[PDB]
Amino acid sequence: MIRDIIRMGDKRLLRVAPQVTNLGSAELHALVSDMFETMGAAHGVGLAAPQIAVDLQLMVFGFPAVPLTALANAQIEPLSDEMENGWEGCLSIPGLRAVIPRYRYIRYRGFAPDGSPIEREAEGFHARVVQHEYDHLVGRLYPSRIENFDTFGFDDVLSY
Ligand SMILES: O=C(CSC(=O)[C@H](Cc1ccccc1)CC(F)(F)F)c1ccccc1
Ligand code: NI
Ligand code: NI
Ligand code: NI
Repeated sequence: MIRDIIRMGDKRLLRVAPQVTNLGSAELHALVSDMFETMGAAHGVGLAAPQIAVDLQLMVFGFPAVPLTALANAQIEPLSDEMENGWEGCLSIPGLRAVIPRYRYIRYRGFAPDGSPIEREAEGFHARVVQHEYDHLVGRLYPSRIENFDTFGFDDVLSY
């Protein structure tokens, strides 16, 4: 079941989400399946539960190949201070994109929907997706991270 994605301006994207506590359950499995379908229909590479107005620490991502992943109760830590600039957009901000700095190298930990633990090092684009989705879980959107406002604009127009 494809879910409506809420758009920037909705207060529900500004919340700090609570932890998932129904790992291995049918209800979580149905939510995650809905999230992959929703992401798929929207042509995304990530989707966070607050974007479909579900207040939980849950994201799905994947597609430089990023493994298809469902991640609950995510924790992230940089593995160096090295930042890298790259293009981001957001399903809740359709048509736009900007250049955003992120950590080039991270580790992320949490749980798969069946309750097994996940722990991975990631770099580049893989790492960026995860940081971007993690931001949704703490009520943060990418415009609050732009440094160079010349890069912010509509996808079909931008020539940076
Ligand atoms: O459609 C997008 C941009 S929209 C998107 O998928 C967001 C994830 C994202 C894309 C690119 C960089 C960082 C995060 C998801 C959000 F909005 F749910 F939180 C795309 C970008 C690069 C390659 C292929 C497709
Ligand atoms: Ni399509
Ligand atoms: Ni987003
Ligand atoms: Ni490497």
